[PDB]
Amino acid sequence: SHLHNTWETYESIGQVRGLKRLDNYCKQFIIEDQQVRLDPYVTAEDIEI
DNA sequence: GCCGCCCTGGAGAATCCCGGTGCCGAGGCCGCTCAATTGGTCGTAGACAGCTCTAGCAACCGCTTAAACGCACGTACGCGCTGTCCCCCGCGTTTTAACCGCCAAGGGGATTACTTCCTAGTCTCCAGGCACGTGTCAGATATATACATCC
Repeated sequence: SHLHNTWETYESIGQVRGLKRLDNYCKQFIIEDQQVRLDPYVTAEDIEI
């Protein structure tokens, strides 16, 4: 019900359904966020949008 | 004497069934309407008969000879088993475009009716192209006869 949202960890999850969604979120968000943070070819407009 | 708790009865509301009435799919009925029917006439397609000549057919012959058949051997290939690895399938997740519903105007094309004229059918006459047969002629082929030569 979006009120029982839990702050979890990979070892705290174990093996449940939807772990591929967690892997996809981790890969996309973390990899692309640190890519746009660490790239020197990033303007101020891109980082603020 | 006063106050709180457990047991049981009749009235108010929800649901199933039936009857009256309105709406969707299909069939009977009516009206147009054009194509099938009927009746008559005539030309000709085809049936029938007749004669001639050639191919086929049943059953036999005889001869030749090459193909078919039988047999032995051998070995190459079909097939079965095993390994392996790789690639396709199943599944979960994310994207994306098919699908449906919308403009906005305009052209293409299917009908209905009408006009016109060019071109193809039809008829008559004629002539030349096609089919068949034959005389003749030049190229190809085989041998007759004369000259140089080896033993």
